[PDB]
Amino acid sequence: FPTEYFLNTTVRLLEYIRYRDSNYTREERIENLHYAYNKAAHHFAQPRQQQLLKVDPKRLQASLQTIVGMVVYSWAKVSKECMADLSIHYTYTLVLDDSKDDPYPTMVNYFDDLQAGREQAHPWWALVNEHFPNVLRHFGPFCSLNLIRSTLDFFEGCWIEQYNFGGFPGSHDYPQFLRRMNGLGHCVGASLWPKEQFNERSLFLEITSAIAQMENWMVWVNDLMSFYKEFDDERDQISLVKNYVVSDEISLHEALEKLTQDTLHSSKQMVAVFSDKDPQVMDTIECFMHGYVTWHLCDRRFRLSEIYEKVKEEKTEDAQKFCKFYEQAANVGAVSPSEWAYPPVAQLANV
Amino acid sequence: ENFPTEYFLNTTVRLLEYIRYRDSNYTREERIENLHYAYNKAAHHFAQPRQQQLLKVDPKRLQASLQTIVGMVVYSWAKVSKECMADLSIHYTYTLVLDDSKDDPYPTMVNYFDDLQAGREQAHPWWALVNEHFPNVLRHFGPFCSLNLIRSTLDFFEGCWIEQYNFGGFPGSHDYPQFLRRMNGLGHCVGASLWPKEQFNERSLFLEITSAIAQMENWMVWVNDLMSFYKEFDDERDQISLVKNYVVSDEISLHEALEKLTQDTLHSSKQMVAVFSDKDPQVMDTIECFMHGYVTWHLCDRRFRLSEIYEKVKEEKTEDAQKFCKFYEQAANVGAVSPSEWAYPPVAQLANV
Ligand SMILES: [Mg+2]
Ligand SMILES: [Mg+2]
Ligand SMILES: [Mg+2]
Repeated sequence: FPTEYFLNTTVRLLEYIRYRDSNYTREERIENLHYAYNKAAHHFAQPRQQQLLKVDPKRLQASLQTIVGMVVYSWAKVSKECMADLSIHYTYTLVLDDSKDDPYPTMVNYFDDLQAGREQAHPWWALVNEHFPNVLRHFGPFCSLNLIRSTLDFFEGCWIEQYNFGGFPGSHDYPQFLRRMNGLGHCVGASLWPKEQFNERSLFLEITSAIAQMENWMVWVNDLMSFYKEFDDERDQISLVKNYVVSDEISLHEALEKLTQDTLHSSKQMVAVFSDKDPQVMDTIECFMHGYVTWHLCDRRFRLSEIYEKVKEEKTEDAQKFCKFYEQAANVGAVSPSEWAYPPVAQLANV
Repeated sequence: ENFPTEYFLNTTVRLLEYIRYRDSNYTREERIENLHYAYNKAAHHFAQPRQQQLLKVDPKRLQASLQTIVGMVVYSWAKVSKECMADLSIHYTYTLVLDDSKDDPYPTMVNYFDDLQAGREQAHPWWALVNEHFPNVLRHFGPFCSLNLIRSTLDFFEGCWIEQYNFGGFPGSHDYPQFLRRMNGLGHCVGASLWPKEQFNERSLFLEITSAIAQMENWMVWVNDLMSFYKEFDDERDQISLVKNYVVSDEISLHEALEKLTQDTLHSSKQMVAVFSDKDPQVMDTIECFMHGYVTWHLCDRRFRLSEIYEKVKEEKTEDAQKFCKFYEQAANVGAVSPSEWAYPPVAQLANV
């Protein structure tokens, strides 16, 4: 693991975007986390959900807490109900995100069943499409369409990843093709605009623009931040950075530099474009960018604490800047699970 | 002002050389037979009373649209069956025709998902016709390729929605142009529709197919953009093409925008050849026939007006000009067919009957 370069790149990003999280007071944070967790926990504990969603209890629990954090930390302006419903949707996607399964058999009659209104054969689709209305009720038709497309894309992306194919050497378009596919970019981007707070028709151009630009910023930031948890992980391996290596036949070092440059430029344009636009829009965008980073630095899923410990000592400016940022984020989002994530889904299921 | 004829010619010849544009075993008689078969089934389809009443399109525009699409399909999907060419011609005609609607989708999309999940007919009449006909297209493909057609068509619908706003992007919104082009490009629909299950094993060639979709998406939309650059140059009605959006969103000159497209198009062409040259022969054949047929369609369909360029430089002693004309003659030689030879009777005649 290029620890030395991981610190280099991460520091460049955090410093360039001027990472800082003022999204909530600690009381507000805990309050939202618990609300979202509580509703989702009861949802996933239902027998039907327990029966069709094939996932290890411990894994479901960890996935739910990771997503509640992501939603609460990054969608700081939407209502508690919206955070909760979104948390359920993104927990379904995270579960699929780490899974190993062959969709082929259950996708043979996908369209015909869809058109006829018959329950989907793939259990994931059966649960996701049944729950979807609870998510879409928060948005106008345009944003809703984006959520639907992006989730369908994501499903295809996880399907492709099952083949552990990083692209044919020379297939330069493959890496980003897959990343957009599995990125859930338009879903995340469009889910930032609840109709309760934003009028889809009045802000059509800014929202469309935000979806287009946020898609890349969002995915790339995760490619960089999650570069650590991914790397020695089997389910991953097939990633933008590693596919850049195989497909464009370049060095991991160059791949990371490529990713970092794109990310910095994406950040740059986010500012240029939205700085002088509707204040409410800029506010939501800012809350997302900052909270999104706080989430990557704190959440267990990305285990960046491991890199903190190993680097906490050595003083190389680059290593010190990382720990500073890591500490700053921890001071805001390092909330203990016992303060909000209870009771466990399992306990509610066996009730 | 003034169309960059030189640069255009150079890029075009380069494009055709990179893709190895050359004669094939696909004859004029075969084309005519396929053209008429696809046109005949599609014409009868669109002439049905239900189609006639729900699809709001001027009859002459529909006639012209169907003819251009049938040509595009018959020429580019050279390896698929007559039925497949016919069914894809209907689908791509539905997509082309949606660009004629200026009606805000908002009202008909408010209950999109609930109706979809419940199996109730969609409120937007276009979805009603398209989703009803889709099985005829999908029956030709496996589940993976099918999913791709479904997604791409859904994206296309959103793409048409966004375009009603005549928005080329905010200055500084560098990621907007390609975001929109991919939305309205039908890249994955095209890419995945090149592999009927009757001719290819989706699972066995998953890697080849997935890679083709990824690479063909960009090659196809960019070649359409490049070849359409001439007809769109002074079209004051067409305001939001990829190139014009590059100008607005990236704040660069039309020339630079054109350069960007050229570089992407040429590079894409090279990598297509490089990647698939050594793979399965049938796969490479389908891919090569698409590229050549797609180019032949652009050179032969008058909507692109490329004849005006050929006519303007057919007597120059320049290398590029000469190479262009030879390619053009190659194209016309096998692709220049009179509509009277296959596109009959008109859809309207079949409709009033
Ligand atoms: Mg993933
Ligand atoms: Mg993942
Ligand atoms: Mg990742």
